[PDB]
Amino acid sequence: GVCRCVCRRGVCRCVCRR
Amino acid sequence: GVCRCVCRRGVCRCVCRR
Amino acid sequence: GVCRCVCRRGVCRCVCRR
Repeated sequence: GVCRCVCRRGVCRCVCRR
Repeated sequence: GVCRCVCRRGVCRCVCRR
Repeated sequence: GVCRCVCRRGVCRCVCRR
C-alpha cells in the first residue's frame, strides 16, 4: 500500500508494496 | 507482493508479482 | 481511478485510467 514513485516530464514510475 | 507501475497522461500500467 | 487487472497464476497486469 506504500509506493516509491519517481516522476519527471510527464511520467511517473512507482514501485508499490503493502 | 510488489506492483511496478508506469504512469503517463493519468494512465498507469502496472505489473504485480510476489 | 478506473482500473482493470488481468491475472494469471503468479502475475497481475493492471491498467488504470484515472
